[PDB]
Amino acid sequence: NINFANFNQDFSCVSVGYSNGYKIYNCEPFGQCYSKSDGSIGIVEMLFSSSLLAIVGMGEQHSLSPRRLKIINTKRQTTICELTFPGAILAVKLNRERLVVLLEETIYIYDINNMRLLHTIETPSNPNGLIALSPSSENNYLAYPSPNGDVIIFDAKTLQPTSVIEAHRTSLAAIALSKDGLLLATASDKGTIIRVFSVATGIKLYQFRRGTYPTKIYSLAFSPDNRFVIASSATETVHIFRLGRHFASLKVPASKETKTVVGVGSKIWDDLIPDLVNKKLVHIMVITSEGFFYKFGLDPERGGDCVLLHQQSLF
Repeated sequence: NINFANFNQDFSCVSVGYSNGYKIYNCEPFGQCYSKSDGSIGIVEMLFSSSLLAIVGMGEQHSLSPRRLKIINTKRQTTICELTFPGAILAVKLNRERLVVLLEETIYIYDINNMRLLHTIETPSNPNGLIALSPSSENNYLAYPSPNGDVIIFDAKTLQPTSVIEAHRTSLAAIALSKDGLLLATASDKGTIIRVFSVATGIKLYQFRRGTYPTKIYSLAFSPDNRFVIASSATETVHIFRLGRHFASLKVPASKETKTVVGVGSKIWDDLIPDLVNKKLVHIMVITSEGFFYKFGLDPERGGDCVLLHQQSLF
């Protein structure tokens, strides 16, 4: 049984948490590149393509717990550190300088090279575990909700609040940061409107109408060049909004209300698609809660309905 899946910071790998261990997958080309038998893994987060993994257990076990974080080395097959907490760990986020741990009403920031607690934030209840951490060390921003749908921008370098963005009038359902930390994508629990902000200034740059009827937005993601922001919801249609809407879309081949996380590759590929043609395509990958891995090809020039390139699975 599959418990957890997520991309790494540059969307070149996928870390998966199972009831009997955890695995690492490459995306291009897709294939298992690491596996480890263990207890039920509830969370397993990567640090790009390094051998550093952040691991939290699902359910109380002997050496695993939903209240405990283990930092390990896959190469040396060693545990580097272990942290305990007074509550369930909702989310763990990482960059090459900071490690962030999310609990329902508290946020813990660590210097990732010595694992020393740097700052602690008392927050309003964050049950959905919404948080985002910039993969950029040059602009190390931290984003979390603070109920309406306000977003606090916290400098993870200087350990200081920066700005307060009034994203939505209602509670946030989804949040994302660009690879450079410069852009912020948000979505409320209404899910009709997708907003894009500039972190440093607080200016709402774009605003895309997802649809007319409300829905649950699961996942927002930027392309690495910040050309596109994509969104997946309960309707299983994934929108691709061009930053410069209706540019493109695709249909996740799954039943309604199937939870997904989306991600965009960093390279453009010369794929051979149908009597045959080659097309320079942006790869958009979709992970479903049932463990399916769908790779769609996005034409970054004409857009339109993205073609399915490959179906892969985990468990």
